[PDB]
Amino acid sequence: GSMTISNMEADMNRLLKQREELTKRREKLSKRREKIVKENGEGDKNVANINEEMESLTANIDYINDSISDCQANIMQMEEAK
Amino acid sequence: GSMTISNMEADMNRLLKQREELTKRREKLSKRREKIVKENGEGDKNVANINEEMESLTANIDYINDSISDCQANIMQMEEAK
Repeated sequence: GSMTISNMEADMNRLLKQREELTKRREKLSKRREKIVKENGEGDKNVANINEEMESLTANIDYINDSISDCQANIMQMEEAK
Repeated sequence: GSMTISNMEADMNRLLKQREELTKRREKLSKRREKIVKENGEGDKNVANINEEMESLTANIDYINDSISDCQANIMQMEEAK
């Protein structure tokens, strides 16, 4: 009938409105994610730098300690009983 | 006689100073790095939730797109030639 198709066309249209709301929100949520992600992207960058600086300190710290252990050792030999 | 012994002692103290400058510097960085781990961490929790949401919207979009399609069959058949 005339109301048959008219009702279906309106049902399809009332769906089409849901589809576009649903799809629309997802896109927003996708950019909200993009933000939180990219922001973390700089986070990882800063940490990669720090971890490199620490790796060096660990090298020199070990070296200084090796030097302290040789110093203290030599002091001992000179000071120890003989 | 302690001129050389006292010297090595003096040297040792300065190695301790150097050892003090490094460890505290390796600590400050270790702290900074941990702050970032927390920042990125919280964000990656938001993302996890965004995903769970986008996961449910997709199935909703899938449902509507199917609904729209099925309601196109009805109209496409209730408007065609028989």
